[PDB]
Amino acid sequence: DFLAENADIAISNPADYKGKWNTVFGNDNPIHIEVGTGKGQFISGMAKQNPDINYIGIELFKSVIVTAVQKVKDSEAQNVKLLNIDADTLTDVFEPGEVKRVYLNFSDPWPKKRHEKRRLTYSHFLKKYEEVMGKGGSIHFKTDNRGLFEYSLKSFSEYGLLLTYVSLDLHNSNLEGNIMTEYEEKFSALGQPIYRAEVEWRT
Amino acid sequence: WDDFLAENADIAISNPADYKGKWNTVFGNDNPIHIEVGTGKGQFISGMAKQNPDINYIGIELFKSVIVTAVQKVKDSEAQNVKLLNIDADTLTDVFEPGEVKRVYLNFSDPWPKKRHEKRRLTYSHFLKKYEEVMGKGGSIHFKTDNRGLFEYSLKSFSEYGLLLTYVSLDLHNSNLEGNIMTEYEEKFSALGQPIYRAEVEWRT
Ligand SMILES: [K+]
Ligand SMILES: [K+]
Ligand SMILES: [K+]
Repeated sequence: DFLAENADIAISNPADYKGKWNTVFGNDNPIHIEVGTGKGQFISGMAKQNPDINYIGIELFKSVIVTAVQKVKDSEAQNVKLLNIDADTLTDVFEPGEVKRVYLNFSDPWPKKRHEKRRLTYSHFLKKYEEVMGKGGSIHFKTDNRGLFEYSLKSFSEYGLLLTYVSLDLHNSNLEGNIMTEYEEKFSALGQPIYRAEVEWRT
Repeated sequence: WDDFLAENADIAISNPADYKGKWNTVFGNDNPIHIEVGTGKGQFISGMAKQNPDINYIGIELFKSVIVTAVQKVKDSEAQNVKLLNIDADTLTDVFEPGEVKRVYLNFSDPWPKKRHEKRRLTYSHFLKKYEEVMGKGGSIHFKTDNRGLFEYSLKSFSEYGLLLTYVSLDLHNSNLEGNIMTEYEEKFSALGQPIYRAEVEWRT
């Protein structure tokens, strides 16, 4: 396997490092995660922009995480690890408070009511994010899907989160230094709007 | 004119403070009272009054020149469930008792883009408090705007205050919302391209 020869980037045993992720990276830098990494343009780009932040990207499909490891093998970035796990197993990999941020980019919308439970912004997953971040983290979410974003804002509110940032047209707003995904850098810059939100826990 | 409002004092209540806690006696019924801050020409409020006869409506508008037009719409379209007040949002606490108002409507409110004018926005914490002082914890705010900057600010301001977002549309004219009454200004956004944003926010009970 191609994943075995690059086992320094793609970790096959993440559960063994629960509470000890600072020993893997070798520093106490904040750990920011991404659920649904895909081909990895986002995670690799964020890695090069922020060398002093540790990134861990999770992806369900083996066939696509292969391209993500290649992008981290291209750019010398030593601050990115990739895991082939489900979002439900994040609590088996991280201790409460070990993660400082969760990134959700163009997550699967699942518009049908029966599949509300599958949306990465539904209460079940918001609970999993809390269980790995404690009360000191944040969720940075961006999508071009109107329905999912509308649902997400209501879901964040119902759960009791604080909306600290919201952009209803990201491209003609402040491009602080946001890295685009493969899908984002592919479709329109002056067409369909991209929505963005930053939510955190109240203290 | 000031002569027109004095002639039509049954619609344009000149002494609203006198009816504090007694607004049900003005309408002659115990139906819910819903208010609109910044009525303008009054198309929204007259349309809502026509659509919902079982709800009592009170529109407030500071600009005396434009409230005259709002009164004319109520005078012609004989609805008995609409009263209009020539006051500001700060005076709402002198006019209503806690729990007397069940809903606050905000339509295309002044954006006030500049940071130094944040406190003048109808969705700022001060006005949210004024709305709580007339609604208690059992009401809601129904807000519509085309201004991206104001909507974004409002969402964060509603969140900071601890309010619950129950409805949100980021393109109202292409949404499910049936029975949507449009303002004069809203009627041009149908096929211009630019989206109208809408939110319904309530208190946690
Ligand atoms: K994704
Ligand atoms: K909220
Ligand atoms: K208005």
